[PDB]
Amino acid sequence: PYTIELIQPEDGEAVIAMLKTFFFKDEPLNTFLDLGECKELEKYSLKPLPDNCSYKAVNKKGEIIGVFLNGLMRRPSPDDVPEKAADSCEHPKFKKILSLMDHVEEQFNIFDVYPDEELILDGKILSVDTNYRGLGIAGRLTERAYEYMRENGINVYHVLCSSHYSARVMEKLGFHEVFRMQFADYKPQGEVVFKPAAPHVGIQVMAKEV
Ligand SMILES: CC(C)(COP(=O)(O)OP(=O)(O)OC[C@H]1O[C@@H](n2cnc3c(N)ncnc32)[C@H](O)[C@@H]1OP(=O)(O)O)[C@@H](O)C(=O)NCCC(=O)NCCS
Ligand SMILES: CC(=O)NCCc1ccccc1
Ligand SMILES: CC(=O)NCCc1ccccc1
Repeated sequence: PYTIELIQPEDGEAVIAMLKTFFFKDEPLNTFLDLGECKELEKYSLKPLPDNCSYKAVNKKGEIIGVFLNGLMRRPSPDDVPEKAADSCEHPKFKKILSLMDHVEEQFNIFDVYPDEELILDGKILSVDTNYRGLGIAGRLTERAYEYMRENGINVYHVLCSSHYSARVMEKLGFHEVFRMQFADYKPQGEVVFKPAAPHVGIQVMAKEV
């Protein structure tokens, strides 16, 4: 038995504690790099919370057993000055992840796919406690966001997935691929950076129109 609830500002520490236990250790890129202590990822994860559209799954004892942290994303302004997230990161391992994210954004802009949309929901951090996996919690977290989208006239939910394994979960939930890149083809300075196990394959950006 569990609830799905809006994450409140006072939940920040508990959210970080849960992420440090699971996501920091078990998301494929993080574990491949052996991310370790990473205050930059803590900072990254707390950022979307004040957008008031991030959800926690909470067990019968009041413990957080899953989160989906989402933020609003806006179409770049006509006078936009694009910035690389990796530039302001001092943690070398997390910088590799941010650099990959920057590369994806350089190759693919979700707003090109949906010219009429000004605001899109961005699913940033998805994590479920191991002992509660395979129960559909990811789906119920995702579904709660549909409520927010309806309430705010948002049509598109965009989720960058770091493995084919998690992309498949999003497919089950009704998302489709909009961009992909194999790890074997990601060679920003001429050489492969990420070489996780073969089944991960690469990143897939997933989208659903709700
Ligand atoms: C991705 C993740 C959030 C999925 O959460 P979830 O609530 O377990 O999702 P689901 O219940 O839909 O299970 C997904 C699949 O995991 C598999 N699974 C089944 N039991 C499982 C278990 N005990 N443990 C792990 N995986 C299990 C199944 O293939 C299942 O699919 P199916 O139920 O449709 O057959 C979770 O695996 C996770 O936290 N992974 C590590 C962090 C990560 O990679 N996050 C996503 C980054 S994009
Ligand atoms: C939806 C989701 O959880 N994407 C994960 C991207 C990612 C972010 C930070 C470190 C590693 C990987
Ligand atoms: C079009 C398709 O077959 N996509 C799934 C395989 C895949 C390819 C690249 C990165 C991640 C995953």
